[PDB]
Amino acid sequence: KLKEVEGTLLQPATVDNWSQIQSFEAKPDDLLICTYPKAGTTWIQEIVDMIEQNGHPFIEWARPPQPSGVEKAKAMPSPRILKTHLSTQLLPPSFWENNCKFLYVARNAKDCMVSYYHFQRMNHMLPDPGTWEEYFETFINGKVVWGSWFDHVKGWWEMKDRHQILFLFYEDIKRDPKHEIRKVMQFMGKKVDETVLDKIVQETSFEKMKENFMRKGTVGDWKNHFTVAQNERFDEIYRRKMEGTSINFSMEL
Ligand SMILES: Nc1ncnc2c1ncn2[C@@H]1O[C@H](COP(=O)(O)O)[C@@H](OP(=O)(O)O)[C@H]1O
Repeated sequence: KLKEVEGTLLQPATVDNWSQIQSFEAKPDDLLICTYPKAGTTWIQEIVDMIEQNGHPFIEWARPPQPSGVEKAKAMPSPRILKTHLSTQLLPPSFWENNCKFLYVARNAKDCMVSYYHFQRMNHMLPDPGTWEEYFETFINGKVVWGSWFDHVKGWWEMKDRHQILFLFYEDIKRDPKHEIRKVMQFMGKKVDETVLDKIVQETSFEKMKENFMRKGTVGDWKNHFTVAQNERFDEIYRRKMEGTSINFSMEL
């Protein structure tokens, strides 16, 4: 079972808590970590946490009678670090009004499709994704929890021009983690200590975090999944959906 808000699939308890979620009061010093599912939430959260420490309430989460994500957030001392998978359309509007910091991480659509497929298989709280061939179409149509990859990324990319958004790419972090993590430290108003930065880079590698779903943690696993026929179909749909947007992704390391 899943419920919907404005046609976007969401966990039922989330939808039941929608009026509380939407009336959430943001604060100007909030830092909101925003990702489409599988674009790098676990990774970026670990990076932010290490930077804070140095060397988070899920706003839409609910599970009565336990405290909801917004109840937990309401009680958190500032500066609050929070997270969401909500699109710009569904985000509580107080975050826009308070000129909050947003840390957005994007990841290529093909690797997101693969990661989400395996996640739906291993996670009982997410629907059975069907065969790979079925899921391919499902994901392109956005019929997954938190909605379309395309709508998510386009919306957040558009907003970066008007709001305080540090817009990062998963593949850039994989390629040069020190370069990207330095940007997060600066965004968070931290004095960059090269020695602390170096520790964060080494401690947040896939290998370190995996030992302590962390599946493969690379770029380009999509090439192992997509047939050539699937790839040609995908590239055509992608061209149509992404037409006119200035965003570009890396597809391999
Ligand atoms: N330290 C790390 N470095 C690189 N990728 C990581 C990572 N920790 C988690 N990931 C990857 O990020 C994806 C999970 O994203 P989210 O946290 O948004 O659900 C998974 O991708 P794969 O399924 O491609 O391995 C996961 O393996």
